Amino acid sequence: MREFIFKANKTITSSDINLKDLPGSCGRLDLLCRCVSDAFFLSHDIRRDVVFYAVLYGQPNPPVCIKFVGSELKKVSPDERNIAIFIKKALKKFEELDEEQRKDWNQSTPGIYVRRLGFRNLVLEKLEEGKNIYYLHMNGEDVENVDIENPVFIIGDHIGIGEEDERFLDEIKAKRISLSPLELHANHCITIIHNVLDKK
Amino acid sequence: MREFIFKANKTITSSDINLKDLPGSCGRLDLLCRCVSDAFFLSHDIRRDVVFYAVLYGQPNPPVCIKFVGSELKKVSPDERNIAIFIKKALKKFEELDEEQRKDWNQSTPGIYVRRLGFRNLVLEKLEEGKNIYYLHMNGEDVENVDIENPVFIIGDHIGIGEEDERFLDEIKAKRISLSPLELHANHCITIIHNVLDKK
Ligand SMILES: CC(O)(O)CC(C)(O)O
Repeated sequence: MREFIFKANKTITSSDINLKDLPGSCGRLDLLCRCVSDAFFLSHDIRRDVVFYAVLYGQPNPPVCIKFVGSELKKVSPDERNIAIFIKKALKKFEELDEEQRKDWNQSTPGIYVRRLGFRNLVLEKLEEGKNIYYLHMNGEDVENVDIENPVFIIGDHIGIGEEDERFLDEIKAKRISLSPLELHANHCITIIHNVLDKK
Repeated sequence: MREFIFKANKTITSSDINLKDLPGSCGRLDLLCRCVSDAFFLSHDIRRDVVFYAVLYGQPNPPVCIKFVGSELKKVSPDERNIAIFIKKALKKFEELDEEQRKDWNQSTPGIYVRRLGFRNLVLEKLEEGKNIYYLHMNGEDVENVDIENPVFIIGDHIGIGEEDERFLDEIKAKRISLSPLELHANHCITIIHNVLDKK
């Protein structure tokens, strides 16, 4: 399995979404959509061995976690508007639940689940599953050279993970990896990771 | 410089663009937008050494070529909707011109130019300019072994370049290059080639 966690610092946590302004009023929802698209889609299918987690911290009701399960996804297409609509549906589902129910993974559409869950607790749940945590940044060994097994890849947004959560990953001894000499968009990082793994 | 030619077999060639259906009624315009996005944008800036050409073959007025000049682009953002609006403006400009004027590059917005030009003639112009033509194709030589210089990269759409234009590319001895054992989306290929070149 190939798994990803993307921390979306500013992305809207309400279904009151303006599809005509995914970058602005939705808090860079466009970037999240591109990350989902690049995590899953190939020319003639979907990567059935991928799970993608988005942790949304924007207003008005953070945190919200959305889990996308590649082997189960239905009716999702690679374009931003379609993905944004599925994220809107997941937030609408979240809005229909009480806080007790929000403790669970709550299915919205096939392969898409929504839950009250923040970044650090999600990472701990993945460690409990036996996953190895790898995170991007700068100084790390290139992913091509690292022995990768049962991976969860941490991907930051434009502003980034933040100082606070950065040391947490240090403390749990998640492996630093690099992909490029340049600072790339998050979605590009996903594509490069997939390519390295595909070639192995 | 890093240059790309994307052949968009189905993409609309009028300004009658439905932003709510980039994939369908616009003829996979969403893919073209993703290719433009991935060709240019970095976390903090734009790749100023990139030129991207789109050759659009959809109805009602094909072919239309749009040249995007990285070092000149203004007000373009990486999201599909914004890029689609810039493409719509370019096609509107094209609609305002007579056929004599369409022989030229016609500026629409900063860094975006429109012209009546087909795929083979554009590649011939690039050959005359002294460029080397590389055709990104799944069964080419592994990119890591290819000595890339002064490149123009040919990228097909979902359907692909097609037999007629592949015949042409082989005749002019375009170099076939593989990026992955899997058949990827066109935009992913752009990201992979940028990474190869960035690492060099
Ligand atoms: C389109 C065409 O005329 O079929 C091309 C050729 C070379 O003449 O076959």
